[PDB]
Amino acid sequence: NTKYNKEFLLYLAGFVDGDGSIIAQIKPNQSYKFKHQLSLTFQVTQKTQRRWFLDKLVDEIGVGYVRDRGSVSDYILSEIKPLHNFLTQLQPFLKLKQKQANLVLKIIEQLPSAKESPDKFLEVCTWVDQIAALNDSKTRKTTSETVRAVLD
Amino acid sequence: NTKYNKEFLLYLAGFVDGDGSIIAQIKPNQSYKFKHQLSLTFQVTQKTQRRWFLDKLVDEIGVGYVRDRGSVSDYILSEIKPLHNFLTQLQPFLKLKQKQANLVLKIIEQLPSAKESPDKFLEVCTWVDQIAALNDSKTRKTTSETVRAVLD
DNA sequence: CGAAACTGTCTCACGACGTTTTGC
DNA sequence: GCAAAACGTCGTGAGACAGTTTCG
Ligand SMILES: [Ca+2]
Ligand SMILES: [Ca+2]
Ligand SMILES: [Ca+2]
Repeated sequence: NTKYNKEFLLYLAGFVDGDGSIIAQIKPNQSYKFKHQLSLTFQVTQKTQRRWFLDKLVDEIGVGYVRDRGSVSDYILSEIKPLHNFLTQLQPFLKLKQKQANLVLKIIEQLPSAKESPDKFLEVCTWVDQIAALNDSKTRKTTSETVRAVLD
Repeated sequence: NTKYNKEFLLYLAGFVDGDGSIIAQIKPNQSYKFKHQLSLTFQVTQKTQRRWFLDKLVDEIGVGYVRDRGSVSDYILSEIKPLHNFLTQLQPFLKLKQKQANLVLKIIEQLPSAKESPDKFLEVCTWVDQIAALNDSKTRKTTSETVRAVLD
C-alpha cells in the first residue's frame, strides 16, 4: 500500500495519457465459474531502446514488470490490489484516461461480488464495455453481450 | 513572458514525453542568405476526435495553434520567443525530451550570431543534427552536411 | 479454481520530418 | 531576409486487444 509522491504522479499521469493504456478484458476461459476471466491491465508502451524508462517505472511504482515484444516493450501491472492502490492515486491527475481508471477501480471493488451472481458478473462486464468504448478500441471481440452466452 | 503553474508543467512534461515532439529543422529556402531557414517547433499530436485537448492547450499555454491533418491534429508552437519561454519552464520536468529541449533553447539563443558568420550557422546546424539524433528520426533529408553547399 | 503471467499481433495514432506560401 | 504559417507525408511507436498457460 505504497504512497506515491505527487510530482511523480503528475508527470506519469501525463505520460500515461500519452503512451499508456488502461485496459479491461473479458477472456473466455473454461476454468472459470462463468467461463470467462475478468482481466484488468495498466500498461505503458515504449520503443525498446527506451526500456530503461519502463524499467524505472517498475522500481518507482514498486510493482509490475516489463515485457519485451521486439522493437517495442511494455510496463505491465495487473495485480488487482497494487493496481487499485496505484490507480486511486494516479486517477485525479488523468485527463484523457481518468474515466477508464475510475471504471477499473469500480470493477476491482465489485470483483468478489460479481464472482457470485451471473447478473452481477454480467453487470461488471458492462463496465468493461464502457472502458473499451472510451479507448480507441479496434480489435475487440468478447463483450458483455457475448458473455450473455451464459443463458443455458 | 507568462509564468506557468508547476503542476500544469509537471503533467504536460509527461504528456509531451509521450505524444509530443521537440523539433529542429533546416528548411531549404532561396529567400534566406544561407539558402536555409532554421525552423524550430514544439508540437503535441493527437487523434482529431480529441482535438479539444489540443484546443485547450492553446488556451493554457496562451500561444500557438492547432492544425488539422486528417484523422490527426497537432498543437504547434513556433514563435521563437514564446517557445523559448515555454521550453524554459517545461524542460526541467522532461525526461525523454529534455536534451532536445535544452538544445532548441540553445539554438534560439544563438540564432542572431548564426545570421552573421556562415560558420556559426553551420555550427548551429550541428545543434539540429543532435536534436534529430535524439528523436526517432527516419525521414530527415536536410542536415548540416547538406548546408555545406555554403561553399562556392 | 483463479490471480497473474507468458506470448503474439491488428490497426493505427502518432512522432518527425519535408515543401510551399506568407508577411513585415 | 528572416519569422511564422500552411499544407502534406514516411514509417513507425504505440495502444489495445486476443489467446493459451502456469500453479498455489
Ligand atoms: Ca497517445
Ligand atoms: Ca511516445
Ligand atoms: Ca504516443
